[PDB]
Amino acid sequence: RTTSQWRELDAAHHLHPFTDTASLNQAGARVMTRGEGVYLWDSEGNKIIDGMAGLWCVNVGYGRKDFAEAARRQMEELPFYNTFFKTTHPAVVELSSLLAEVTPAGFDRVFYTNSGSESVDTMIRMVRRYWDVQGKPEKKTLIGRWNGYHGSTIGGASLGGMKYMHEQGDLPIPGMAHIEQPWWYKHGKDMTPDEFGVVAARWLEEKILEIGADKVAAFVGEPIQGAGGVIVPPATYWPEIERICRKYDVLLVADEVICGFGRTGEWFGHQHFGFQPDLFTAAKGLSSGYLPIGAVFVGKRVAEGLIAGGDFNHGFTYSGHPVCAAVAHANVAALRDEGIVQRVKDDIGPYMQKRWRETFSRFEHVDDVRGVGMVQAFTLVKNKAKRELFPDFGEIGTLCRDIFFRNNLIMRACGDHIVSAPPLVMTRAEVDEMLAVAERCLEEFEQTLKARGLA
Amino acid sequence: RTTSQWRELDAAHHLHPFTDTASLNQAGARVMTRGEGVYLWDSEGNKIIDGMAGLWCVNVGYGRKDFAEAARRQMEELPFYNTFFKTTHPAVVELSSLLAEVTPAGFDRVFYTNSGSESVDTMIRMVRRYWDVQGKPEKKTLIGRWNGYHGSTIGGASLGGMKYMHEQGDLPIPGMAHIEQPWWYKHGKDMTPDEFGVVAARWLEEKILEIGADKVAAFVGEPIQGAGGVIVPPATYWPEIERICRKYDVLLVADEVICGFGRTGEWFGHQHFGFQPDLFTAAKGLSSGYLPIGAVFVGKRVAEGLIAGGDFNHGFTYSGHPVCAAVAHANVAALRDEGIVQRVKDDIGPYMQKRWRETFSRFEHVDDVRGVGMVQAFTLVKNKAKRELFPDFGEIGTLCRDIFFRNNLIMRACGDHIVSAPPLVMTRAEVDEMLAVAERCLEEFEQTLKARGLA
Ligand SMILES: Cc1ncc(COP(=O)(O)O)c(/C=C/C(=O)C(=O)O)c1O
Ligand SMILES: Cc1ncc(COP(=O)(O)O)c(/C=C/C(=O)C(=O)O)c1O
Ligand code: NA
Ligand code: NA
Ligand code: NA
Ligand code: NA
Ligand code: NA
Ligand code: NA
Ligand code: NA
Ligand code: NA
Ligand code: NA
Ligand code: NA
Ligand code: NA
Ligand code: NA
Ligand code: NA
Ligand code: NA
Ligand code: NA
Ligand code: NA
Ligand code: NA
Ligand code: NA
Ligand code: NA
Ligand code: NA
Ligand code: NA
Ligand code: NA
Ligand code: NA
Ligand code: NA
Ligand code: NA
Ligand code: NA
Ligand code: NA
Ligand code: NA
Ligand code: NA
Ligand code: NA
Ligand code: NA
Ligand code: NA
Ligand code: NA
Ligand code: NA
Ligand code: NA
Ligand code: NA
Ligand code: NA
Ligand code: NA
Ligand code: NA
Repeated sequence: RTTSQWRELDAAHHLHPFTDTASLNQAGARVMTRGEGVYLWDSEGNKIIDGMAGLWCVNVGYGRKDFAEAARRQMEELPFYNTFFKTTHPAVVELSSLLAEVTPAGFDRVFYTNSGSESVDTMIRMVRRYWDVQGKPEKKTLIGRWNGYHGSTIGGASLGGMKYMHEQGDLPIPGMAHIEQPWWYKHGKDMTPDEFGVVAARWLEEKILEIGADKVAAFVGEPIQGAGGVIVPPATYWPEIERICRKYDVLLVADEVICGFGRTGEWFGHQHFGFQPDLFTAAKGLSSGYLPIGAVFVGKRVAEGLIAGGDFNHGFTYSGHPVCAAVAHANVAALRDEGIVQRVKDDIGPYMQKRWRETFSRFEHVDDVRGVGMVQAFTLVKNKAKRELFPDFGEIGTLCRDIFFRNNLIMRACGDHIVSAPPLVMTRAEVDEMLAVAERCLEEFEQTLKARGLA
Repeated sequence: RTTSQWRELDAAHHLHPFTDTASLNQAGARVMTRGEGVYLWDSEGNKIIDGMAGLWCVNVGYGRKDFAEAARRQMEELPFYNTFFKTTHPAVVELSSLLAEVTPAGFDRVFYTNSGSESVDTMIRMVRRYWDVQGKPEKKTLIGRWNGYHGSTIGGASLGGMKYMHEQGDLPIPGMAHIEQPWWYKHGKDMTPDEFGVVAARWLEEKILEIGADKVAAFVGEPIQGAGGVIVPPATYWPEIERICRKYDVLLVADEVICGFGRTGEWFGHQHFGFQPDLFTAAKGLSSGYLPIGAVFVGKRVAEGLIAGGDFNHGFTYSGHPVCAAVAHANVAALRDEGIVQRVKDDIGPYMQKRWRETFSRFEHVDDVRGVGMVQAFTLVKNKAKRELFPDFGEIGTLCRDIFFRNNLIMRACGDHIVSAPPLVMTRAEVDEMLAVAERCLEEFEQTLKARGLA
């Protein structure tokens, strides 16, 4: 099939996630055909640096023939059996055992899903069920954040803080609340980041006291806000959030769907920020996106509460899917046994973070250069000295993203935030190759800015 | 690993869907290891007739080496790329094109998910977005049915009518309503099924007038209620439901997650019952459960409304997953090209339905023997002449299910309904083998009933 033919069929038959379908069907979809390591090829033969690892998820990179063999072997033996009929199967038991080896102490039990969105919905029902079992049926509100992202289920979209999502489906659903995000560049006023971290965390205490602690089930947050634009909270933030949750007997939930499976150099983002959640949600890196699988990692407190409650009337046909479980097992064993996570912490993470800051700090219209391990970002700004953002936040980001894409580099615009999360296996040479393209793209971005009198 | 070892690890580490974890961890999980055609083997070497095709989904049966090859080939070439970044990939374009060939007229466009539950959430947001685009932001309530099942997302569980699910998570969410199910055995009084069908459909008109048509977005139903116990509505029901929806400007949605991909002998259950939905939800048979994938099939009217609305701020990381798409393609091509769906309509379906009625009609405590194509059921009853059900509806079904399972036959109890949905490829010999075991099991069931003084 030609590029033209694939585009014709895509436009005629396919509705995409988070897309202006009318626009895409006219402009034509870019057809990605092949992946190897950190690179993609499109139908026009372009070699592309995937600085987003598929969608924050292809943590071991493309081309794992060993994962394809594990999928083939399991699909030939038992492609599917359900976990509903007082039944199990070896692939799901083996994965559950391996996950207990790599997760923090106290995380013995896992509930399986297909997606991060299903994991968040599962976590919401688990949190509410937990408090019902404790004899507190009033304790049902989950608190999230504006510009937080917790997936695209009605439940996940509700707990997320994307107004563009809320306005499609009449969200949020009841028993959801939101506090402002710990975005120092915009909300920091004359505070230091560390001062601001305590203030941004105390917005949770304010919201708890407004609602009433007796009605608040949980606080949920991404250790680093992903889709919101790699919002890295100050070092003082998570310890204050945790103090507040424990003071008011509110459960603390990490959304690890991006930060999980080595993205920060720790196995999990909550380990990097030094907080101890009761539950955490996972997908993406769990299987390096090779097959759909998500999980809720359930701490001892909530697991004992759920087990005390008899039936949990929840789950998905494909929960624990043997083939997805077999591939996730291969993926997690690789992340440990090949030293991929340890390499992010001790080697490629510090290299990426140093080189990221070296590359982007000098630009007139770049600020808040940031990152941890193998997640990094910056913001395109009208004026650094004034911390002044561009109007129509997102228009300038789209301009920059389109320049990257034209130059066969994938980095994502989140409003006017530019973000990167490449495969964890990226080499030092590949980091420098990626930053060389990004640097030339920013030089062109700045030229165009001044040319249009936008600078 | 031994049976004992698998059970120890499962109990220590795995939380199952729709399970009493405390009970399962004591009793021990049955470990399914291998599948071939209509049979499973457990860790103790028992050969099992899978009369439920995994979970209503393994439509082409176990052992498709060609599906494992398609998965391996795609996973080696491009295991994952996202459909979010104005991007596509061959596997998703090819599947989208093939689906348009096999789906009813007007269904050109498909939105992908991982699960039936995600497909239902997608459909809810699509229906609400549609009415917003039409300038009717009041038009947001979806009506389902008591004992309807639409998955295990917060959205799907809300639209579903399982009270045991509603009581876990504070459901239903707003803009959800429910009417009684068209269950003639319980609600039929001295009406004929056809008389009852019109009355049960008019419950929808009554509910619409109670709420106000201006507030009602859609009516959603499974053509045949699956998890509710294969509730087969009268022939008069769906045409009346459709008349009522069109009269009041309400969208009509088929949940095809079980009935889809040949289960009734039609490609889709709505075709068998003769109604024209605006959207339908799918999973299970879409890939014969070989990998997780679901879809919303969007009719011309709702697709034009969504496309008119610019951005649809919805979707999942693994929407359109290349490897799942490659396997679904192989599955759908097999269902068509190997004549599997046609064979249900013209050959094995009528054989199953005749043999099912021949086998179960004679039993003193069996009634409402029913089915079409390769979905069939009956109800365990205290007294046929009185249409008297057993008290604690579900206790007697569990007794019967446990006898089946002990005799290496998988049939599911839905309350006191016994249901079957085996692989569509089941032979006449395999139908007779399955019914011979079920028959001997019902003889034992009746003995035990009387022994316990429950009869
Ligand atoms: C923190 C967090 N929590 C949950 C989800 C939902 O997982 P999926 O339902 O498997 O998509 C995501 C995913 C975000 C994107 O889809 C994206 O990358 O734009 C996430 O980052
Ligand atoms: C009509 C209908 N609509 C939606 C779903 C949800 O799909 P998944 O999210 O893929 O589980 C189901 C599934 C039912 C079962 O899980 C079961 O068979 O017990 C369904 O039958
Ligand atoms: Na290569
Ligand atoms: Na630890
Ligand atoms: Na710990
Ligand atoms: Na509303
Ligand atoms: Na400041
Ligand atoms: Na997103
Ligand atoms: Na640390
Ligand atoms: Na650290
Ligand atoms: Na390696
Ligand atoms: Na170290
Ligand atoms: Na540089
Ligand atoms: Na603005
Ligand atoms: Na045994
Ligand atoms: Na290859
Ligand atoms: Na076609
Ligand atoms: Na059709
Ligand atoms: Na047709
Ligand atoms: Na149509
Ligand atoms: Na019910
Ligand atoms: Na409302
Ligand atoms: Na509402
Ligand atoms: Na009833
Ligand atoms: Na009578
Ligand atoms: Na009414
Ligand atoms: Na169910
Ligand atoms: Na009439
Ligand atoms: Na009208
Ligand atoms: Na082919
Ligand atoms: Na074909
Ligand atoms: Na074939
Ligand atoms: Na054909
Ligand atoms: Na065949
Ligand atoms: Na026929
Ligand atoms: Na009677
Ligand atoms: Na029992
Ligand atoms: Na029993
Ligand atoms: Na056979
Ligand atoms: Na037998
Ligand atoms: Na009798």
